[PDB]
Amino acid sequence: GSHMWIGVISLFPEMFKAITEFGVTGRAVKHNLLKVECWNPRDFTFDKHKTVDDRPYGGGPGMLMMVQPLRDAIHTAKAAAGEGAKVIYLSPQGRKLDQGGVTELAQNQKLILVCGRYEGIDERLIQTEIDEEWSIGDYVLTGGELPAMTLIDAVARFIPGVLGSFADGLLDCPHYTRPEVLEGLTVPPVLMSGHHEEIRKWRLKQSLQRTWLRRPELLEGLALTDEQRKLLKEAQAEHN
Amino acid sequence: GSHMWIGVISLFPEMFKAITEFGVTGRAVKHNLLKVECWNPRDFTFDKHKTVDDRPYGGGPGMLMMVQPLRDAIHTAKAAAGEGAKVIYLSPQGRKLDQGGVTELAQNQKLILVCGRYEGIDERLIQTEIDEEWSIGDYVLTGGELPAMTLIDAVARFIPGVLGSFADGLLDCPHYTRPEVLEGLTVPPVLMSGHHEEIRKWRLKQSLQRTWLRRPELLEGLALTDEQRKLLKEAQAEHN
Ligand SMILES: Nc1nonc1C(=O)N[C@H]1C[C@@H]1c1ccc(S(N)(=O)=O)cc1
Ligand SMILES: Nc1nonc1C(=O)N[C@H]1C[C@@H]1c1ccc(S(N)(=O)=O)cc1
Repeated sequence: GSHMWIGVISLFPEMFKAITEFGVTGRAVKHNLLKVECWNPRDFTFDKHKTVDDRPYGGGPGMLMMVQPLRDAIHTAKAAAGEGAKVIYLSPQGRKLDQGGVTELAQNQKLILVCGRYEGIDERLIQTEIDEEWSIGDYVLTGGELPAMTLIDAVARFIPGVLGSFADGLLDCPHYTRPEVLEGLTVPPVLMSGHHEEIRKWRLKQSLQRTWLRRPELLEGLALTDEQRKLLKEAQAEHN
Repeated sequence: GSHMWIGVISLFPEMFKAITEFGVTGRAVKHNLLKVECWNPRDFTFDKHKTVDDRPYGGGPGMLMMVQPLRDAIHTAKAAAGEGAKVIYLSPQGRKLDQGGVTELAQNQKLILVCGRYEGIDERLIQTEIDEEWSIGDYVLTGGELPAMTLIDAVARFIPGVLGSFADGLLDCPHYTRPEVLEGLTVPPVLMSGHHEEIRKWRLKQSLQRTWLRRPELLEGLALTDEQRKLLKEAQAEHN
């Protein structure tokens, strides 16, 4: 099929075993649908102690990524990638990732992901080496690895053959499995009823309600259908 | 010091080696500041094939987590945790994580994190076993593991002794390290000037500008100081 190549720059490549050896993503790798290839800046040093950090000009308490080893790793990856590979830097200054963002990134046959450690990377590397800066969320982590893994996992689902909802813009509906009663709680009868049309409508109505209650801002980005407006109005009225 | 305990429920506990064997978080574990303990629902099965998924009532193309193995793993973890441990389910329906959210979660000496696979878990388990539902972002992943790892990494930074900015509400300023020129790009002179006061003000002004340009909504949640209003107005005017 149409595979995907992901180059990764990281001081901790082994972290990426978490997505390449396990589950859906581990299957995608075994089936050559997804390929993840790592370069460690530490391999690109020349001093005895393999120094990969550097002090920031203007002072400040933290450290940055040494420019030369990082720059050399990026260039190597760009070369092994060949043409067309987009270079993504994960950081809290980047564009905020959401599923629309994932769909766009997914359209790239080749990606290179730069995972920063310490307090960041030199701003000049961002201008010259980085095409897009992205954030997986407004929280602060110890490094760009986990966001890179999150990105990889998210886009991998778009690769044909990888998988075996939410696209309506709404939160998911409540799901139920065995047993029929649990701690004296029972499955909603309509799910047993066998009526696929009653069931579809009930699930949709739940999603509308749950989105309304939990994430009302998600509802303003939406141009609801006749049916959805109906079912939401019913659910809003019944919350009284 | 004041350590942290994190119980984890996952079909893929080995994924968590990515945070427990590496970097800052790997150090926190080695120094008993952070403890991560995993229970696999697969260990709680009794059938020959260690079945951990189950069909959803009302039909639908996907699978859910079998209730019994998952429920038994949760209960075991709650018991090993003892009193006070809060139980977090990671999912796209949860409350949206941000750093404020991380600061709150961080105040818990004990956490238990439930990582869902397949298309989710039974809604009745959520009502009875789960205290808080959280999302790391509006994107869809193959499982709750990476969000759980993200959460762990984020809160770990609040544990005293773990670490060795952004709290002003603003994006970070541009950072620079060796060399002084790079691809014919030079370090802003003021960072060389040695004037800690000029430097502080220049960095602040950058953050104000970068927040304004990249994340203007972050600026509306802010009650700017006299100084910040000054420097922002200057930066807005100079964007002309
Ligand atoms: N969110 C994210 N999406 O992508 N990366 C994300 C992230 O958190 N990266 C962190 C490693 C970088 C970082 C930057 C600044 C500081 S600080 N304020 O201590 O100087 C600490 C850590
Ligand atoms: N974001 C997140 N924050 O925490 N978990 C997050 C997440 O993405 N979890 C996914 C495993 C669960 C999931 C749910 C529904 C479907 S679906 N729409 O294919 O039925 C697929 C996957």
